[PDB]
Amino acid sequence: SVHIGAEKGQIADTVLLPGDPLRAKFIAETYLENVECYNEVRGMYGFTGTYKGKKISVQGTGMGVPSISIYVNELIQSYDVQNLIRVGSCGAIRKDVKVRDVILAMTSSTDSQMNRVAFGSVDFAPCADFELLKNAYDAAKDKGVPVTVGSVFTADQFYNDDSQIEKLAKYGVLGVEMETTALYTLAAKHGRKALSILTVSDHVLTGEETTAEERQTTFHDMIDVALHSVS
Amino acid sequence: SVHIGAEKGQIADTVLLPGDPLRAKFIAETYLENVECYNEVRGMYGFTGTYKGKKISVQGTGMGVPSISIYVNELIQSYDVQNLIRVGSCGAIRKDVKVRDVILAMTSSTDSQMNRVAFGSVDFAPCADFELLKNAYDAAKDKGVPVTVGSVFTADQFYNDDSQIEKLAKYGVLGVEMETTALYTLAAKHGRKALSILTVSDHVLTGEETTAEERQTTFHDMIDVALHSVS
Amino acid sequence: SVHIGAEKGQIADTVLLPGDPLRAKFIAETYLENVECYNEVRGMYGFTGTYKGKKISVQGTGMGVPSISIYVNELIQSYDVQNLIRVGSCGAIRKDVKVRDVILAMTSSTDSQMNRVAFGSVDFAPCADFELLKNAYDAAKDKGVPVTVGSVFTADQFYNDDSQIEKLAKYGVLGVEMETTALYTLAAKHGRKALSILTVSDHVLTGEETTAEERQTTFHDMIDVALHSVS
Amino acid sequence: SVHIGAEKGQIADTVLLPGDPLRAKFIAETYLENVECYNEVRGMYGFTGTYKGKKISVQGTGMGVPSISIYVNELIQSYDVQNLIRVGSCGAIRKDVKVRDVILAMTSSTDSQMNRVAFGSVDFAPCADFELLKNAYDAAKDKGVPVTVGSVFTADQFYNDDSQIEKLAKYGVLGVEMETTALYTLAAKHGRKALSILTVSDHVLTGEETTAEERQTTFHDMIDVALHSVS
Amino acid sequence: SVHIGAEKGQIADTVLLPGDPLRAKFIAETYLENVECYNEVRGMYGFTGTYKGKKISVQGTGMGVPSISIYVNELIQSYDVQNLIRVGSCGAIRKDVKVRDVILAMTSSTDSQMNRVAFGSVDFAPCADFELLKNAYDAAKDKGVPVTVGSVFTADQFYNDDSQIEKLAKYGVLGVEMETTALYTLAAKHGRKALSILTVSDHVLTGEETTAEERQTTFHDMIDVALHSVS
Amino acid sequence: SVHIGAEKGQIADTVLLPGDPLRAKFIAETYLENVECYNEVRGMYGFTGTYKGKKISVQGTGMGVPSISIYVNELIQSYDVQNLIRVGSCGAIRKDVKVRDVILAMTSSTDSQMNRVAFGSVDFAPCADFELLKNAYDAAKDKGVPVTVGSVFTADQFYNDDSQIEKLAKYGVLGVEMETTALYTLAAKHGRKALSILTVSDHVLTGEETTAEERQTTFHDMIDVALHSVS
Ligand SMILES: Nc1nc2c(ncn2COC(CO)CO)c(=O)[nH]1
Ligand SMILES: Nc1nc2c(ncn2COC(CO)CO)c(=O)[nH]1
Ligand SMILES: Nc1nc2c(ncn2COC(CO)CO)c(=O)[nH]1
Ligand SMILES: Nc1nc2c(ncn2COC(CO)CO)c(=O)[nH]1
Ligand SMILES: Nc1nc2c(ncn2COC(CO)CO)c(=O)[nH]1
Ligand SMILES: Nc1nc2c(ncn2COC(CO)CO)c(=O)[nH]1
Ligand SMILES: [Cl-]
Ligand SMILES: [Cl-]
Ligand SMILES: [Cl-]
Ligand SMILES: [Cl-]
Ligand SMILES: [Cl-]
Ligand SMILES: [Cl-]
Ligand SMILES: [Cl-]
Ligand SMILES: [Cl-]
Ligand SMILES: [Cl-]
Ligand SMILES: [Cl-]
Ligand SMILES: [Cl-]
Ligand SMILES: [Cl-]
Ligand SMILES: [Cl-]
Ligand SMILES: [Cl-]
Ligand SMILES: [Cl-]
Ligand SMILES: [Cl-]
Ligand SMILES: [Cl-]
Ligand SMILES: [Cl-]
Ligand SMILES: [Cl-]
Ligand SMILES: [Cl-]
Ligand SMILES: [Cl-]
Ligand SMILES: [Cl-]
Ligand SMILES: [Cl-]
Ligand SMILES: [Cl-]
Ligand SMILES: [Cl-]
Ligand SMILES: [Cl-]
Ligand SMILES: [Cl-]
Ligand SMILES: [Cl-]
Ligand SMILES: [Cl-]
Ligand SMILES: [Cl-]
Repeated sequence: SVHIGAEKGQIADTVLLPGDPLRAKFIAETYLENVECYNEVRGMYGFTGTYKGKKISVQGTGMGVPSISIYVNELIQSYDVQNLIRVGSCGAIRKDVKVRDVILAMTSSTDSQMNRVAFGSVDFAPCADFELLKNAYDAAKDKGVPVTVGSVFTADQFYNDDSQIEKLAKYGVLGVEMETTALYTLAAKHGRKALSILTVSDHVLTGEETTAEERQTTFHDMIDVALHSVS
Repeated sequence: SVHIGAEKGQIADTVLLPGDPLRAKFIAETYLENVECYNEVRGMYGFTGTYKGKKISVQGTGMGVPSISIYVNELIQSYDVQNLIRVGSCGAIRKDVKVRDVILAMTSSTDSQMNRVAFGSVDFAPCADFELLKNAYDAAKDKGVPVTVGSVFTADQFYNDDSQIEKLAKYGVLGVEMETTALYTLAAKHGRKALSILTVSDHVLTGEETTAEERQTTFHDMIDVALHSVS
Repeated sequence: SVHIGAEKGQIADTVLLPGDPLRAKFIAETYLENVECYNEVRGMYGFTGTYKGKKISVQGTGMGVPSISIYVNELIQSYDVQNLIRVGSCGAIRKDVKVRDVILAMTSSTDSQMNRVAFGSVDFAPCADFELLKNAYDAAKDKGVPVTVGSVFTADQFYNDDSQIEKLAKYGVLGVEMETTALYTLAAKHGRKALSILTVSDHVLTGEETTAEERQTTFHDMIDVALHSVS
Repeated sequence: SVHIGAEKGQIADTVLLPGDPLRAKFIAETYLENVECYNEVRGMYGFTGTYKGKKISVQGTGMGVPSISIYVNELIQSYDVQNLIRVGSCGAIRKDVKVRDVILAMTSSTDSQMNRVAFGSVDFAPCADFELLKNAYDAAKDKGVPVTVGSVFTADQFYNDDSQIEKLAKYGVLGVEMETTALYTLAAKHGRKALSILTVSDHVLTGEETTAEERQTTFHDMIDVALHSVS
Repeated sequence: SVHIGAEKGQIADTVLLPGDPLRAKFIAETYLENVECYNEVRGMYGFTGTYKGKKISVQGTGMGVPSISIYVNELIQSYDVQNLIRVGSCGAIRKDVKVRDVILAMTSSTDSQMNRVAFGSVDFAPCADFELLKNAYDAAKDKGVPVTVGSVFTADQFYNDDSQIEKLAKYGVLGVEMETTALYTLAAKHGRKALSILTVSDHVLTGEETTAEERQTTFHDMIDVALHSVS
Repeated sequence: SVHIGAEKGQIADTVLLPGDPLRAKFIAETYLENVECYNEVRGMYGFTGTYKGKKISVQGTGMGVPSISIYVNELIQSYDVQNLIRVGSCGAIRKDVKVRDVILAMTSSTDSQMNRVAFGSVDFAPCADFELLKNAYDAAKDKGVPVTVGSVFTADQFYNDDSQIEKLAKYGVLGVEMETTALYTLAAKHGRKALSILTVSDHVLTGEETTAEERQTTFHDMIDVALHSVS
């Protein structure tokens, strides 16, 4: 494929999708055995290893709908990937979303035009694969990892002078990130299974930061949940 | 409220929401004990009775986003309703949606302008309450009722010369009805819990009808699932 | 047809279209002779009788563009209906619209997406049939019934947090209801004749109610005008 | 005003609005007595004279929504004009619109963004003043001038690669011109009375021309009707 | 062509495009030798003469996208015009745009729907012909005429209650006029070369007028630059 | 700043903006002296060195409007960057765009919603800084580097089922990339100077590739032009 330097069979059926390629490296090296790096193009690293004797890949996506769409399209079309699980963070937009909560996104709102380009007057609501989502939910509940299931907002502008997060929060949306709408829409368009699992980076509307320690803990929880979502 | 003739406390915390008021009557009389009719305004009947010693209401909504929005807004704002569960049907738009499947909607796409009126350039993705959805899913699985969890499309035009159901089906959408986007959006806007449980009326793209017998069976399954979704 | 249980010839060339099926019943029983009920599906009653020896039908439409569109499409396509006259109410949005005025709608604005779904960048302006409108106007003037001819707004949201009625009133729009755009657009698309005749339910921007007595009087005036609009 | 060189009281309460300033000249000189030219700015002539002892003005508008909007805004705001009557032509888009028919526009569709700029998600339907329209209709009927009352389309692009006139004709729209939406919207916004009276220039969808003789006749009919629309 | 009364070869390869036909007359008579008027239709004069022994035409366009689009389309399609140079004015929307600056428009924003009608979800950015623009820039610099190169806004509404000029100015837009988007888009669509050269009529956001003397000077500068932009 | 790990003064007044961080590294190491890497966050490298004794930075942007917007916003707001020059490639959409042409973008069209989010009904046309563009043009012409000045299209979807490149090419657009609209809009919004200089990656509509050798040559030409655009 144009943006991924891998060969046939180098990428697993299941791929974890962090935004940051240095986090892709950290995940593969920390969690997986027998790791190979299959992609270095643009420094957007992808790796394959095993977790409990099963092949798992981890591929950086970059930031924003256009970047993740490139990787997701190529993973699906050129490498026949079946399960695509974004592991990332989001800015919480509600007080009831606690700093330790792991978020499972059922769906996402967006200000991307990607779906209006396809559907015009239709509002297309992307949808997580329920099997993946339920497995992740079960894995969290089994261990006592706090988990919140709901919707997120996929933003094009990290710095948005016209942000509607205040109104989105009132409609129940949990947090803002920059990827889910693309992952969910493209996976479904191709009959593959997708899920986004997210930690909280901060509360955007209070400016209130999460601490390095909190972030480390939630990151590990997210990855543990991810490594129990297929099947 | 303007469209519902009920008094304080006449409507339960939990309301089932069929589109047809004659089905509301059928549900209450067939499934509930100690039934009172609290509303006859416009013949859009609403009833309250008990199921296993717990108060449950059943309120007809009429057809289409504008009609259900009236009832949902009044139930929430004037009667403090907490759980709102649509029980209806949809036209299946995929072969893999079988005539006997009970559909739990995680979200819905729409050609209604209701959310663009509020959000403009944002595509708002409505979201089912996961607690209700999971309870319904569990209730179906416990009994062996076939259940499919995914998205639906909320149409304004039952007869639509410009229908995009072919493309929607390719993106994984299961079926078409005329209510879910409104129920989900309005419940969330007011911090209440909503879920749509749907049977298949026909396969729209093959014209292939469901039989009266199939419809009777799936209807009963839907109601049984509904009467186990709260808690 | 899918939503109307009538047989061939049971519905007249001319159909009055109240939103409330209990008002359809009231109209037919109060004004017509030799009345039969041809439809009970969903309790959305339709009746046929005679007025001065001429067949006239009265069919409830439900509330909102999607509901009336179902009935109007089926009346036209399955029953070959020629003249379709909505008889209903609207919330007045101008002081100069008096509580006793009968409104004849020349056209309607809307926040429904129904016409953008068909036309995209075009603003489609629906148009009353001038022959029906002029007959109704003549009938009102002949008796001294106060009549105001102008435009209305067809709303999807009876409860609209983003209402533009203040600006609409400044542009001369008379009142808000939930049906006209659909009736006018669908009748014209099929080469049939349509008109909406409306009474005032209240002044929305002053909250000021109309009294039961005023409403009874204007209702009778509206029906009398309606029963003189064909020919 | 910026684009009209007239002084206080030089423009009458009633102004006829042809698109072509050379037609404004022709109308005033052919139909009115005691004519003065009050405007020569940009060669967009305006004239005032009397018809049966009553002051009448005739002001060229130029072609297209932006041009007519300039003149209409200045006539209303700077010269306190009360009645604004466009007299022009349109391309017929239906066979049933005959070459000799004088068209009275109840409303107009458009591809101009002028009303979406003001209203966003609302489709604003402009509305003729019914008093002017009815007077014009009466004047035509009194003399036996064939008259057709319905809607038109206000186009921004005389040469439009993306024209929807075929679909507009199916929805009953009579003909295409480039002014009415602006005249009707701006007059109503300012509480003034407007009407467009139109002849047929050709049948756009058959290319079939109207002859010079036909055009002369219909032009005179249009002006005669116009000079009987106020009161 | 429909709106231009000229014969084959009467219009030059290069046409200057003022909005006001009386300015077209003034330009041709003041600057060119051996002038013929080739068009008087609608009083929208067009002239051809020579400048330094080379044929040059000057054609009034009227005001607004729809009017200029008519002339530009006919000049290109019926008369094979190659170079189209608008010479007009604009209202400056920034303090840094000085009253004596001659503006060369690289591109223009708009509230016209003309390009959304063609492209839907795409924002089409019109583009000046760089060869013409560079020649004009060189001609200004050679003589010491102050010149500013940047973008303008093409407005449909000279009187716009919903104007966004304040925000446009913040994004760097220089001034507002009513033509450029159409000229640039239509010329490019047909493989011809276009440029808009503009003087400042006033500062719209300070109301501060330019004086008659300033306007005379800048007008002459604009025309001198124009008569050195081809080649 | 959130995504860039640099300290005060580590980034120059002038920054080159390749999409690929490994190309940022290649540019700085190949062309500049005394190079320091100031950013390794997300592996999106940024470097500062000197070219002919003047400080120059080179910062990877990632792919797509959302990614470049993050870097451009932080460079401007946190590091006070003055001149921002994207150096990248695009897919040519016209035969007349030759494989060796260096493209200077005057403006860009887009299917990103970023500007509709800010402006709604306005089509915002981004604009290159003419001073930078002219310097780059002069530098190319001085050496005989073939240069083409015109517009590009900024795409959100590298793989777009609904691509309009065929129509865009007919309107004169040169090529497709994924960044320019954001760079130009954000630089102008903040009063900074921007330019995109682009090579041809392939002809998208003929599939016809550029060779490795051609790409190496054009890359060097682009960088040489870039290192002569300020002043
Ligand atoms: N728009 C937004 N995105 C957030 C936020 N927090 C975490 N993310 C997700 O990370 C971004 C890159 O910084 C997308 O990959 C936030 O507050 N706002
Ligand atoms: N638009 C659509 N709606 C469907 C269909 N089947 C079942 N419903 C849901 O019932 C309607 C009323 O007939 C909404 O209340 C269908 O095929 N298409
Ligand atoms: N949106 C709106 N609709 C009105 C109003 N008054 C009368 N109607 C018309 O009745 C409704 C149902 O209540 C449509 O059938 C009003 O104030 N607002
Ligand atoms: N778009 C369009 N406009 C028409 C037509 N015929 C008559 N007009 C109205 O005249 C125009 C100028 O030529 C508007 O003033 C037609 O066929 N198409
Ligand atoms: N909308 C606008 N247009 C301006 C302005 N100044 C000069 N023009 C350009 O002239 C107009 C006609 O008056 C278009 O031909 C202004 O301030 N606003
Ligand atoms: N959409 C598109 N983008 C192109 C193309 N060629 C070069 N680019 C620019 O590179 C991309 C990443 O591959 C944006 O950074 C192309 O053909 N199509
Ligand atoms: Cl690689
Ligand atoms: Cl495996
Ligand atoms: Cl992330
Ligand atoms: Cl945002
Ligand atoms: Cl908000
Ligand atoms: Cl009641
Ligand atoms: Cl109870
Ligand atoms: Cl239903
Ligand atoms: Cl549909
Ligand atoms: Cl489709
Ligand atoms: Cl029946
Ligand atoms: Cl009869
Ligand atoms: Cl009603
Ligand atoms: Cl409203
Ligand atoms: Cl308002
Ligand atoms: Cl004058
Ligand atoms: Cl008088
Ligand atoms: Cl005309
Ligand atoms: Cl058209
Ligand atoms: Cl069409
Ligand atoms: Cl002529
Ligand atoms: Cl010559
Ligand atoms: Cl001008
Ligand atoms: Cl403006
Ligand atoms: Cl603004
Ligand atoms: Cl760093
Ligand atoms: Cl330096
Ligand atoms: Cl690139
Ligand atoms: Cl594309
Ligand atoms: Cl195309």
